[PDB]
Formats: sequence, structure tokens, C-alpha cells
Amino acid sequence: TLDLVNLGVAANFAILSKTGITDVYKSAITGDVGASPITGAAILLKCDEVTGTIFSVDAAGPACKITDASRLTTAVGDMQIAYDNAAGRLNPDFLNLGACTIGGKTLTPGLYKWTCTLNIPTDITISGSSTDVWIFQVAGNLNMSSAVRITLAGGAQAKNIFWQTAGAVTLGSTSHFEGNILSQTGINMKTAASINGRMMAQTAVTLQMNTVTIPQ
Repeated sequence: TLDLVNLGVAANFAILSKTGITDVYKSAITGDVGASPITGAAILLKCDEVTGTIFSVDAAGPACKITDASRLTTAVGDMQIAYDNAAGRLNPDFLNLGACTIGGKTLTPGLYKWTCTLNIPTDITISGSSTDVWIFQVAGNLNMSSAVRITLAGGAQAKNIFWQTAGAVTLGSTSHFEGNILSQTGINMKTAASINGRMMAQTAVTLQMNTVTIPQ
């Protein structure tokens, strides 16, 4: 079996970025959100959009913000360790599956690697036990089309799925995603897309009327 990616303090966040969080009102986020080292003014969420705590490095940001530089410093550092751990896994089970377009696949547990932009234009299933692990290594961008749903089968849990992307993620409008996203750049969601997972971006997270839930 594949070892879990350890997220350390970043596990406590539904959204964690380095250059902020933009939003087209209204989104529904369940879990804590933060950004560091950017000012909390870069978190464009309202208090009614977050069930959890909004963390700021400073006195700026949404009215309900909690200022805690040292926790955000640890979280972002733990996110970079996680990113490097996920990107550093060797001996993949698959390389360039579906020639970088994986619509209609059922993905069984293991380490997958793509030396390309990964596209998900139609529904996929992730199928495995409640203890199985998936690590998806994407050297490029990751695109999922409007209305595409990731279905979990067999007991597979969102908390045991990790998507490591060297490029930006784009989740199309009304798409449903499952798993943790460790992005070296942005995570960009569209109109009423949902995610059961964490959005961990070393640039920005951008939302448009999204539902975001930390995995349970």
C-alpha cells in the first residue's frame, strides 16, 4: 500500500493559499480558511460564507478574522512539505494514463504520474477500500469540465486522495471533485462547482458560488 501524504497543520484547513482567496458571492465553505504570507485583505470571503475560522497574518480581512501569523506560517510550511512529499513519490503504477484525458475511467489505488496537462472531460470513479490511497502527480495543469462528477466506490474516502499539480487547477462550472489538491500555483473553481477535499494552493484559490467541504 501507498503511504498517506501527511498535511500536518494544513489538514485543519478546507482552503489554504499564499496569495489569497477570491470569491463570487455566495459560496458555502465548511472548515477553516487562511492565507499566508499575504495580508488578510487578500481573503475576499464574507463571514456568512465560512463555517469555521478565517485566519489572517495581520489586522486586515473579513470582520470575523482571527489574526494568527505563527499557525498560518506552520500551516503553509506543512503544505509545502506535503506538496514536496507527494511530488517526490517514486515508482509510479501508471504514467500518462488515457494519454492525459481520463473521462469514463475507474481509477484503482496507486501512484499515477502525468508529464502533461491532465483533462477530465467526463465522469470518473475512484474505486478502492476505506484505507486505500491515491496519489495523482500532474506535471502540468489539471482541468475538469462543467458537470463532471468524481464518484467514490468501494469505501474509497476523499481524505485518502491527493492531487499534486505543478500547474493550475480549473474545475468547471457545476463539476463535483473529490480529494485533497496540492497545487504549486492556483486552484480556480467555477459557478456552483463543489469539492469534497482541501484546496492547498501556493498561489491563489478563486471561487465562484462554490460548495467546499473538508473531508470527514
